[PDB]
Amino acid sequence: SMSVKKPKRDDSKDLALCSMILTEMETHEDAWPFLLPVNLKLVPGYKKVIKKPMDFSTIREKLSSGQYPNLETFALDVRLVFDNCETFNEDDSDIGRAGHNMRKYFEKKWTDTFK
Repeated sequence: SMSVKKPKRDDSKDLALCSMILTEMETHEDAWPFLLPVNLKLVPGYKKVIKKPMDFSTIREKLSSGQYPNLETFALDVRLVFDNCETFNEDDSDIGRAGHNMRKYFEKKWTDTFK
């Protein structure tokens, strides 16, 4: 509360460490469904159904331009990529499986880096 603060966690490396995680996600072999925004002209149903589209290139641009206030807003966009994927894709599809694999990969890096 006012004039009463928990000890200051060092957040000065967060930006660099989120960039590294994002590099590792970008270079994973199962990243291909997620690298670029879904083409809303060419994929019937996507625009109406997926209310907040997100992809790795969009996260990379947000990251690079100071649009994440803190590391949690960064994790929320990564998870949005996978949540969208589960919303639109059957679990038993190449893209559905890609999404589950990438989410697992992400969540391990996230825990090992920050928890």
